[PDB]
Amino acid sequence: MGRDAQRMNILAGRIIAETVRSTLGPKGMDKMLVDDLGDVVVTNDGVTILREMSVEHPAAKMLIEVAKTQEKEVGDGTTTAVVVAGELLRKAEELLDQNVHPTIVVKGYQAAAQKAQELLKTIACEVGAQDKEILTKIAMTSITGKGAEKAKEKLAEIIVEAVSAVVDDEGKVDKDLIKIEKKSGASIDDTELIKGVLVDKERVSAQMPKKVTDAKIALLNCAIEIKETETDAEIRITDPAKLMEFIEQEEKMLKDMVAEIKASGANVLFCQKGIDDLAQHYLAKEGIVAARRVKKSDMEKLAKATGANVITNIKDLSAQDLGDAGLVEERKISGDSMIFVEECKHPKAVTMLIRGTTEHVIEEVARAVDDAVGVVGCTIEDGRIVSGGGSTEVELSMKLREYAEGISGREQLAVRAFADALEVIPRTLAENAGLDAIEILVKVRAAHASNGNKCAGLNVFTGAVEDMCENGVVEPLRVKTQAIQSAAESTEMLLRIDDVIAAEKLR
Amino acid sequence: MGRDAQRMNILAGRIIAETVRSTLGPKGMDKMLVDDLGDVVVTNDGVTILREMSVEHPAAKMLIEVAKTQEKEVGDGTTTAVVVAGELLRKAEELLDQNVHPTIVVKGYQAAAQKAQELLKTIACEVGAQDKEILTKIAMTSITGKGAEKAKEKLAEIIVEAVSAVVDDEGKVDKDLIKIEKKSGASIDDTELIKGVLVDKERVSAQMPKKVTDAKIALLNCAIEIKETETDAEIRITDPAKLMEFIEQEEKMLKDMVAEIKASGANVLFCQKGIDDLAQHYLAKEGIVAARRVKKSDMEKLAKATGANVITNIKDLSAQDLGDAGLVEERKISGDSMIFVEECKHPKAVTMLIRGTTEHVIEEVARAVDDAVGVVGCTIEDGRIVSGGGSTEVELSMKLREYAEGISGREQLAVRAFADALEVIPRTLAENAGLDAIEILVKVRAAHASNGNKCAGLNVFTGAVEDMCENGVVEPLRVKTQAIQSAAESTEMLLRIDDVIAAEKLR
Ligand SMILES: Nc1ncnc2c1ncn2[C@@H]1O[C@H](COP(=O)(O)OP(=O)(O)OP(=O)(O)O)[C@@H](O)[C@H]1O
Ligand SMILES: Nc1ncnc2c1ncn2[C@@H]1O[C@H](COP(=O)(O)OP(=O)(O)OP(=O)(O)O)[C@@H](O)[C@H]1O
Repeated sequence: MGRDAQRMNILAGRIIAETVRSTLGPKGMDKMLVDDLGDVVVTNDGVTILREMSVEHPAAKMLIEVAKTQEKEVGDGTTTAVVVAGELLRKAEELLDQNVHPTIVVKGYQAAAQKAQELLKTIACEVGAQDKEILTKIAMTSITGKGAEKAKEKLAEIIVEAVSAVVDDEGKVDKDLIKIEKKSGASIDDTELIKGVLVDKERVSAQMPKKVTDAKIALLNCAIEIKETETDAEIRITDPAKLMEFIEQEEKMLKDMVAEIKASGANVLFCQKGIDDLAQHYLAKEGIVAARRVKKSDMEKLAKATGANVITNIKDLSAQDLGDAGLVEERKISGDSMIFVEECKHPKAVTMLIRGTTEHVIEEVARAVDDAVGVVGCTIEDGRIVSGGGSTEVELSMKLREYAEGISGREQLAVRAFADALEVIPRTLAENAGLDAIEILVKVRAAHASNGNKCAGLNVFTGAVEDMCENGVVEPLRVKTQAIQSAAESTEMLLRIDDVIAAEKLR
Repeated sequence: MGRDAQRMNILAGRIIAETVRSTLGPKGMDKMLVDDLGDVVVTNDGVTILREMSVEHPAAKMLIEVAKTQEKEVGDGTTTAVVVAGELLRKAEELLDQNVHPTIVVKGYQAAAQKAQELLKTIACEVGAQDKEILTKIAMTSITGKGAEKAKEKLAEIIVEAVSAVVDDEGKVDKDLIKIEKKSGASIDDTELIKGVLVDKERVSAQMPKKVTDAKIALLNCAIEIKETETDAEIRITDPAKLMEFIEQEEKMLKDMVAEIKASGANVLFCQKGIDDLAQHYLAKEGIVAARRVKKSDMEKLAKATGANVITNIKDLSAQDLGDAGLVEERKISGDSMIFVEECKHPKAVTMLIRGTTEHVIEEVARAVDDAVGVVGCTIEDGRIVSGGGSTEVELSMKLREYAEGISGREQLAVRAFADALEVIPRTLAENAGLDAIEILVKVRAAHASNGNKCAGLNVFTGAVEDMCENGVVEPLRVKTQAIQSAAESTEMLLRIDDVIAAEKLR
């Protein structure tokens, strides 16, 4: 009973752990996912694989739940954490044949995790905020498995210039709002960096100007038209010449309503609903930008950038509830028509537009930008950049072997197993090639046996061995520490189960 | 085809390799062997196990043939060699999963064997011929799995005093003739060391003396009686009074024949055949020892000890074909009657008699004496006594790990595997106990990580760890080097087979 239900839980986890094994290197194979209706999709990363997966077995759920909590942190060390956890489980499964029972292995892993975390903090350097040439290599190496055939130089010079705006001034809080729009076009790969406001909404009546200098943005909500809500106090009619007079008065009231806004100092009208065609001419004889259908996601970016308040009615508008803009234009680019408002006041956030050919290419960039800025915000606030490319694990493996010699007991085999399991990263990064096999792992192991030589690792774009800091791979340390912590926490939630029962009571 | 016939040859060898695994330690279990007729025997060693074994499979024959050639050398490193070979095969079977094919492993083993042989010659000391207290510990530790409940002190003081006779004078050639007789008795365990000649033959006529001082041994073969062979030249008869006269003359000729031997200087008569009862009185009136039925194995020890020649006839005896003795006696000890001739001339060989209770105890000593002198003759001629008890393998394992770091390539995994396979001796010597398990191997591994500390090993008569040279375990180095050579030669005769065919032609 103790050994029957224990091996099944490990066998059920090793199947889902080795699924994202091939999707780890920069030049690895993709995954084809089909559905019952007939939706064939292609996924190259490992985050989407863990979501759309048959979680019918209880063992194939806790690991995914743990990985989802770690992916929402930095979003980079998700697949490697699952690979390390699977390697640890496979290494610990063989150690159960000596009849020692799972207990000392957990203590050994807990003792080795602290040593690894202490050693990782001593193999890094100090990166200040006055650098610039160092902050671009991390952005260049962040886009490898997504699509290096078009994103390797153009997408590495516009992210650093866009993020470095409020992070260098305040190195603590830099929570921005970055929105990526999924739209196609006709070009190969075009990247636009809008330094203003982007509105994704067209019109139907092209009878309004689209070039106003130093215009002012005025945010107006509802309660503007004649009928939009309801009225509890009902009215009555007496003479037929009174209703027509009231209608004419309510129609002419719009003239003075627009004149008041013009005299207050505003030339841009942003309404939540739609603007009637009869209210356009009144906005054309005065030079006021007419717009309609403003999404809340696009409207919330106007109060913190231009500087204006909202009006719940129509008679609550004065002079302090106005903003300031630069140039509002409506160009037809990439098929659809979008509104560009340039020169605001406080350039906090930024907008990035990607134009490709079909429809699956732009989406491929949608999962690449969010994973490219996340490695930047954790760089200025920290600065403990280590040597990426599978060099930290090999360096820690040479130290754990000599550190485990100072202790005596059955806990040394656990530390040795944890140290040997760290060599799975170079084996997976070299399996995608053909001229690597196993000689690369032997050559990179005896190279770090001297005094120095630490930045050397492995690159799949050459074949030989060289330094990683001189090429352009500078993976941070947080993405490794969080991955190691997740792997050490997930490997203990399965060995401490042993038996499994069932019940008919909810919760 | 290449991987189908290869795994079967290893699986057929691993079954016969792990059979003598339990029969290695001093306090291990025995083996019960049955036959078709119904012969149930008990064997504690591993040499007899390899002989009486079903060799119906071709893989289970070459290893036995190789072990038989090594057992005839010193007769001590036979079971351990098979254990090391099986461990090497089991370790190399797992390495074939990476698809490297057997080739570099053989080169790695050949490179590691030379390094091990060079390191073994540097961890020994110098033992001269003037020692005495050191030469008894090797004889005491040679009898452990045979029967330490009666052989641990009495059998450790009579072997050194018997071997040290012609070895200290000539330290090169010491080929002697040691014969062990299998006879029972009534005592618990008695050991007699005869410093002369022992004859295992009784009589039927107890009418001859058995106490003659400074007697002389005269070796006489056949051609003594009246009729023993044949005659081609036939004779005839003429008068009846002639045949009786010839018979009387031939009968009286024996009187002068014995008188001539008495005048020549001889009192002991050793004949190959039997002596008639009528020829006894003629040997009683002169004081001559009468004996009959002398085996060739007991007769060949008279020409090199007493110093006498043989006579093919009867008239070829003069005075130079005589020997010299001391005291010839015929005592009835342990049931049977044996002849003891003490005080010879050149005490070259020696005779050892073991008296037990039943019939299987004495035989248990028969397989213990030959394995106790063989470790002595190789001690004076060599003198490279190392620390026994499973301490040389652990010492070489710590050196091979650091020696394999100086090379690069796929040959390092073979050296590492060969080094890790050497740790099977302490695991087998500690498996027979209960309070050992695996902690002993971990404790004896980190103890040799300092500068000195080399004589420490493992003893099954205490439980803790201490030095082996101070207890009484001094296993020589030749029994280890020959075992390592046999294990390295036997592991290459199976991996170089791959495919196997058949034919109908003899040879
Ligand atoms: N040129 C390179 N040389 C060495 N290693 C590289 C190189 N490019 C990328 N890598 C490695 O690839 C890894 C990233 O792989 P990829 O972006 O394909 O998926 P991932 O981001 O690991 O997926 P997840 O975020 O789900 O873990 C990094 O950890 C990095 O070490
Ligand atoms: N007190 C002891 N402490 C440690 N090791 C011991 C002790 N006594 C014996 N041994 C080990 O036991 C081994 C001998 O075992 P045993 O005599 O039972 O069979 P064997 O002679 O090895 O059989 P074979 O001659 O077929 O190999 C020696 O190699 C020695 O190292």
